[PDB]
Amino acid sequence: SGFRKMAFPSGKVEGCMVQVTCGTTTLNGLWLDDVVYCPRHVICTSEDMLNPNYEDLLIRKSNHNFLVQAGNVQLRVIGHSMQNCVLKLKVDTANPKTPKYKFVRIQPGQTFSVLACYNGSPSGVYQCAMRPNFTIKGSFLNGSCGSVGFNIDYDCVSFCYMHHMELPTGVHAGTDLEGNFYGPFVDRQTAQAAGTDTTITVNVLAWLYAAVINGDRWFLNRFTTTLNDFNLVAMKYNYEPLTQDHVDILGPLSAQTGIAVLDMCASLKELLQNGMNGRTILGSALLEDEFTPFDVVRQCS
Amino acid sequence: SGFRKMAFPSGKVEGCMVQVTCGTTTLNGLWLDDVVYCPRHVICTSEDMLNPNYEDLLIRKSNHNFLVQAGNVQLRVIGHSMQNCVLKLKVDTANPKTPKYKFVRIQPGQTFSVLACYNGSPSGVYQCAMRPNFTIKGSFLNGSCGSVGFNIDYDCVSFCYMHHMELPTGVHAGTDLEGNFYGPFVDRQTAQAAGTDTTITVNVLAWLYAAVINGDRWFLNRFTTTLNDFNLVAMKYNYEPLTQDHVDILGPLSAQTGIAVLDMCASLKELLQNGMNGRTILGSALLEDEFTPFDVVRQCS
Ligand SMILES: CC(C)(C)c1ccc(N(C(=O)C2C=NC(=O)NC2=O)[C@H](C(=O)NC2CCCCC2)c2cccnc2)cc1
Ligand SMILES: CC(C)(C)c1ccc(N(C(=O)C2C=NC(=O)NC2=O)[C@H](C(=O)NC2CCCCC2)c2cccnc2)cc1
Ligand SMILES: CC(C)(C)c1ccc(N(C(=O)C2C=NC(=O)NC2=O)[C@H](C(=O)NC2CCCCC2)c2cccnc2)cc1
Ligand SMILES: CC(C)(C)c1ccc(N(C(=O)C2C=NC(=O)NC2=O)[C@H](C(=O)NC2CCCCC2)c2cccnc2)cc1
Ligand code: NA
Ligand code: NA
Repeated sequence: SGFRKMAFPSGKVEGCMVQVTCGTTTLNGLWLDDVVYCPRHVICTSEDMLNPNYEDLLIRKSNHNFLVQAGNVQLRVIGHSMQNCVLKLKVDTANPKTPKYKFVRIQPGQTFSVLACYNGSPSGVYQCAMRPNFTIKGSFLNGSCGSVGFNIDYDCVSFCYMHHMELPTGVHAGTDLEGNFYGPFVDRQTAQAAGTDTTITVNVLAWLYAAVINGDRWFLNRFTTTLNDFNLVAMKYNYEPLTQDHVDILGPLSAQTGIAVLDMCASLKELLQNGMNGRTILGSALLEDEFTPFDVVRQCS
Repeated sequence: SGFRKMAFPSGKVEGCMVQVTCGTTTLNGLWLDDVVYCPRHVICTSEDMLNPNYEDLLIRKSNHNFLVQAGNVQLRVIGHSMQNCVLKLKVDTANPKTPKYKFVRIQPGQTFSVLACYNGSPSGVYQCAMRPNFTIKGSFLNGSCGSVGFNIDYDCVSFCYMHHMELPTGVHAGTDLEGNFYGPFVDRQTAQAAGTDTTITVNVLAWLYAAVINGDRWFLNRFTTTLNDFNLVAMKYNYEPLTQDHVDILGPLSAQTGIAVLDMCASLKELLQNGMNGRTILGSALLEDEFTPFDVVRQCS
């Protein structure tokens, strides 16, 4: 047993990470087949970044303007185009380490693994949820742009995130691999802020089931509630509404524990009102909301 | 910014993980060069669990009693020997993916990345610390034995842990890669229990410095403390003694933040007396002790 926040093994993705240099800017790119994907702001000087015309900046650019390096091997750029906020560099070499993959856009509340990278070199890996406000609470520094987020389902790597910027609250925003931002953000140096976040209700419940399955049971009670009443509780505490779909998705855990979702909701109601006040569940004094039901099942059975 | 329990990219280790089968028992082994390392308890039966005589059980084995798969490739065992609690199977194929590597025995408080594996197939990656009571708080199901923990500093993978068993309290015990258990544990089914655990004080201070580095100062105070007075107080909260070695180790973080180590110790004293009063530090409502001073500099730079 035990329950830990746990990333997918990153090896299939490490073999895809390259360094992309345009001018004085170096960041990371994703090398799949014979194309390298990276954030389009790689072409931007500091003054360009305040109000960039990417159409016209890229038009002033050429193939030789981009340096791509995989390990200590330079890949030659034979073409370049822009899709939304993502730059696509055609190289003269198909990545022989290209995994079975697809580009996927993840839903708020769902999790993925982040491979943090610097100068094309993988540095660390951790799990993130797509927050309801479309940010992720990552760990990224100078040079991490181009780092990617992914899931793995039977040797298929599903890429869902590319890192573009840090927000003033220290949370992070990026795009899917087709260059569409998650959230109302732009790849420009301008005043931007995360919206007030909310807590992913179904994930907190999934995590309470994980705590029960692992012997943590003190918060259980004989009481059950209704969706209508709880969701009124959820509003007061900036919790997402719980739908019938959410209750269904937790079906497995409710069966495994004999605690119905509305009965677990009654437990959740009680914790929201009183507060942790220092006491712990699964070694946390917060209600953790970045574990999905799948994440729990994949780990507690 | 951001601060996260961050694992090392697992790719270099995934290419070394194999499946070892003996009798009806299957677990994981570590394939480096022409040797596969695995827990020696792969050779016990249901009647050998309480007081196995490992030397006697091993002498009755032929090389072909051992089945080793790498992916779907069979490796042929051409030799075997036992070193402490680890079995070393020689195979006719040196692993072509063997990284630069080395075996290290770690001390309590040190962290490492765990690649959880089942049936030779890597499953997830997460961070652990060696607790002062020589267990680790992992996430392991049956079939995870032989999963390894490691650090990666400049392409050299240092292996420091191989998983052997779950203890009654849900925590985990294993050996270094020379087969010597961490702690007083034995690879027998006999009644064993972890000693009472304590908090890794040097790590909590490192993490407090990490919080300052990411711009949080609310928990500092105008007080200082002697090393001895801090220890007298901290051990009333089941914290490990802080030694001069620890103080020396925090020197670089002390310098980077401009907060003397004993001033930080005064802040920790107060946090233990007060709690968080509804605030958080780097996302947590408790005092986190599984980031080392080295991990902090790694992640914050
Ligand atoms: C395709 C070419 C021939 C261009 C190539 C192949 C391998 C490397 N890689 C080396 O390490 C080298 C091997 N031989 C050399 O001569 N130079 C190198 O750089 C990296 C590597 O395989 N990482 C593994 C990936 C699986 C998990 C563990 C780490 C690498 C691979 C892809 C992107 N980035 C880095 C570089 C280039
Ligand atoms: C606002 C200034 C100009 C100070 C800035 C610029 C770039 C960075 N970023 C870097 O990577 C750096 C590159 N060169 C440097 O010298 N310093 C850096 O920090 C990333 C990032 O926010 N980019 C966006 C891209 C869209 C427009 C706004 C910036 C970043 C940093 C930390 C964590 N995640 C991502 C940080 C700050
Ligand atoms: C050396 C031999 C020839 C014995 C070999 C080579 C490759 C495989 N591996 C396959 O996946 C296969 C490829 N071709 C096949 O025909 N059969 C396979 O199983 C796994 C693999 O490469 N993992 C990578 C490792 C770096 C991170 C990303 C994933 C693998 C490698 C080592 C241990 N265990 C599994 C199996 C065996
Ligand atoms: C004897 C009992 C029944 C108590 C037992 C046997 C094996 C396991 N272990 C398995 O992996 C299983 C294999 N076959 C099964 O049927 N159930 C299992 O749990 C691992 C483990 O503790 N081994 C030690 C090795 C030295 C001797 C004592 C056990 C394990 C399990 C969970 C997490 N980490 C490691 C757990 C318990
Ligand atoms: Na690379
Ligand atoms: Na394998």
